[PDB]
Amino acid sequence: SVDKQLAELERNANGRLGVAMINTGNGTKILYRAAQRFPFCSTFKFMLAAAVLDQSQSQPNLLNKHINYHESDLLSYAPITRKNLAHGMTVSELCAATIQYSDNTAANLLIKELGGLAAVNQFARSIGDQMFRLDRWEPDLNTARPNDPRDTTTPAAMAASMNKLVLGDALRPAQRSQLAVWLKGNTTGDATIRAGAPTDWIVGDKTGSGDYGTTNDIAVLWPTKGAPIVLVVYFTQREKDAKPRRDVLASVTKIILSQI
Ligand SMILES: *C(=O)[C@@H]([C@@H]1N=C(C(=O)O)[C@@H](S[C@@H]2CN[C@H](C(=O)N(C)C)C2)[C@@H]1C)[C@@H](C)O
Repeated sequence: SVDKQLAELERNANGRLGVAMINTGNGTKILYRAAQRFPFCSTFKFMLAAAVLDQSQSQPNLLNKHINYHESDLLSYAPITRKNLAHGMTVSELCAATIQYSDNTAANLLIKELGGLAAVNQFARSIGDQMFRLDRWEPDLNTARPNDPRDTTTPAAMAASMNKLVLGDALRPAQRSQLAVWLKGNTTGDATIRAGAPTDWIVGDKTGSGDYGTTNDIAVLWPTKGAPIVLVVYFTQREKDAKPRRDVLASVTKIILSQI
């Protein structure tokens, strides 16, 4: 029983947890509050990177476009764009730094490139994600305030989106392969989904955190045995200044993967 382990974990943690798992092997799913909205935090950047890859399908030079951004574009959390300030970065490098370091300048630059917040939402709509809603730019989208639907999705919608994009036919093969490569090279995810997964598996993920101790992580897991698995874990807590609970996500992963 996942449900009772999950509820116990959630009650002990004093948060709300949302979980969707899809096993693309047999098509089983494990759902917990899967249809409830949660602040997506940096997990949006997954959907952002996918949208950029979608436009690159029309525009063969898009990923190679060199972006000479300036000092003014730099945000508080931007280690990789800060690193490359002098020389600029390609759109492709911007997507990698957004996914793998969650760089906020790289994200905001890619939204500009797509032509605004609404372009990401319209992309989400094009793939059948009806729950995804991006309302603000980085980093204002991480306030994660109680009962604020801004900058939110559902675990189920996000899992279905990751499924279609990484493991499905929503993108052309070069694009979707690039999307999985970016994810596999994520550097921020060691303590969350990765830490609860068998040490011989490969995990591609995008993390997220914000106020109210919001702690999120979305992943494709490549097992040693069968087909890939999509896991989306969202978690949020009572108080604004809650510390993130990366251990809760690793625990969920332990709980979920045991079942399969
Ligand atoms: C989005 O989630 C944020 C950027 N992506 C992050 C991530 O995936 O780790 C963050 S948070 C990082 C870990 N916790 C610290 C923190 O600032 N929070 C607890 C809020 C640093 C990275 C800044 C960003 C847009 O909020």
